[PDB]
Amino acid sequence: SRKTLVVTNDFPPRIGGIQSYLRDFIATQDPESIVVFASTQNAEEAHAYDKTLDYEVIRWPRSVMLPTPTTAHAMAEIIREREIDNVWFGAAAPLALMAGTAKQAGASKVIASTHGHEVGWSMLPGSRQSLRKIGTEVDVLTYISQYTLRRFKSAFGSHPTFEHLPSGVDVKRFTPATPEDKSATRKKLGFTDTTPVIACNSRLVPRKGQDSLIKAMPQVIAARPDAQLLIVGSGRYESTLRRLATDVSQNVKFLGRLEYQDMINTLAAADIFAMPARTRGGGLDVEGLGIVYLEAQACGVPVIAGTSGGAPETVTPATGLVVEGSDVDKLSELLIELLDDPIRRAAMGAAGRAHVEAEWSWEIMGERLTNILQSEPR
Ligand SMILES: Nc1nc2c(ncn2[C@@H]2O[C@H](COP(=O)(O)OP(=O)(O)O)[C@@H](O)[C@H]2O)c(=O)[nH]1
Repeated sequence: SRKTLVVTNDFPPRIGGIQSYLRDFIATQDPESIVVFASTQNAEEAHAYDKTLDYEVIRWPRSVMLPTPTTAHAMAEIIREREIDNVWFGAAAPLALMAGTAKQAGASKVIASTHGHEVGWSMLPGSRQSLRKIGTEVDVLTYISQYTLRRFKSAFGSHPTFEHLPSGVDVKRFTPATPEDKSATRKKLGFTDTTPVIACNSRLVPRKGQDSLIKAMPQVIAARPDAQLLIVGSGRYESTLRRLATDVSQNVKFLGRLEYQDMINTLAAADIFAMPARTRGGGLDVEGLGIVYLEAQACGVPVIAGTSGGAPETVTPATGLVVEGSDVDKLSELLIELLDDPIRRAAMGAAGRAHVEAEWSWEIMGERLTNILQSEPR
C-alpha cells in the first residue's frame, strides 16, 4: 500500500472550494496511508480541527504555503521520514513547482490537481511557462472537466498523464425527499403540494444566470400564475437581481444564504433545478464543472444547465437539459413544458439520482483516486 503526502495551502478549518475537495477526497482513502502538509491560518482553530481526524496533519507555521527553499526542505524531510511514495499537490499552480524536490527526496510518483485557475494561467506568456515547468515534473495531472483540460492541456505539455478527477457528491446527504418531508418544506415556504417551484442555488453573480431566469419568468407566470422561482444564495449582484425581478416580484423569492440542511430540503422539494450558466469575462468567467447540478440530480430533481464550460458534462439527455441563458424564449418554453409534464419530471429525477449513484458519488470518485494513488508508476 503506497503512502501519500498531500501538500496544500488550502485545507480546513478554512472554508472554500479546494478545502472541501481535498477534505472529501482524503476521507475516501485509508487514513493510515495519508499524510497532509498544510499551512496554518489560525493555530488554535487548526489544532482543534486536526484532533477530529483519523489521519495525520503536519502544520506549516506560515499563513501561506509558498514554493520556497525552506518549504521544499520541510517537504523533503517528511517524504523520507514518513516513507512517502506519492506526493499530491492539491492545487497545481504555484505549489507543484516543488515537484522536482519531491522526486529528489525519493517520491516515485508526483500528482498535481487543477481546478478553475489554471485556465486563466493558460493565457499569459510567463504564466503559461510555469504551467510547462509543472508539467515536466509531474507524473499525473488531474482535471475537473474535459472543458478545463482543452483550455490548459497544451500549456502543461505531454510529459504527464492526464486523469479526470472532479469533485463527487454525497448521495446520503443529497437524497430524494420523502412525500412527508417535501410536503412539510413547501408549507414552511408558504406553498402547497401543487405550487410549481423552480430552484436556483448558486452565488449571486452574473454568470450563474439568475438574471436569465428572472427574465424568463413573465412567460412562465403567464402560463402558470402560481409559479415560484427560489433564488438561494448571496453575492454582489443581488441588488441588480432584485431590480430585474421588480415586475415579477410576487413570483420570485430571494431566500438569501440558507443553512446547509435547509438548502437541501428546499432543493429536494423543488420541481425543477435551473442554473443557465453563461461564459463571461472574455472567456475567463466560466463554469468549470458545477457541483450544484450534481446535488440536484442526487436529490432526484430535473436539471436545466447552461452551455458554459464544463456545465453540460454534468447532465445526460435523460437527467437534464442544456440551454443558452440569453435565449429567454427557449428557457421559458423549457420550464413551462417541464412544469406541465409531471411524468417526464418524475422520470428525469429518477434518472438523475441513478446517474450520480453510478458516476458521481464519493464512493465512485474515491475509487478513482485509489486507482491513481495505489497504481505502480509507469
Ligand atoms: N449552505 C449553502 N450552500 C450553498 C448556497 N449556495 C451555494 N451553495 C454551495 O456552494 C457550492 C457551489 O459550487 P459550485 O457549484 O461548484 O460553483 P462554484 O462555487 O462556483 O464553484 C455548492 O456545493 C452549493 O451547495 C447556499 O445558499 N447555502
